Amino acid sequence: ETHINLKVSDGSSEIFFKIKKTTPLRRLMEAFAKRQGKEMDSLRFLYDGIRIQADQTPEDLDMEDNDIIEAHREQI
Repeated sequence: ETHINLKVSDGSSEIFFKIKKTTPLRRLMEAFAKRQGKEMDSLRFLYDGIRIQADQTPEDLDMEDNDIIEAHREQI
């Protein structure tokens, strides 16, 4: 899609790296799951507090250029 940087934020899981693709939804999908996913104890995908994202839209990534989302915890 586009060459931009990605930044996954979470409780204690915070990783920042550059990627050759804006698509965050797909990015964080692994990225975040690459840092926190290790514990697979967090399955809360949101941006603020309404299961939202930054550029989770394939129509936004094509435009905007900034992959960043939050991965909260959700496993009782």
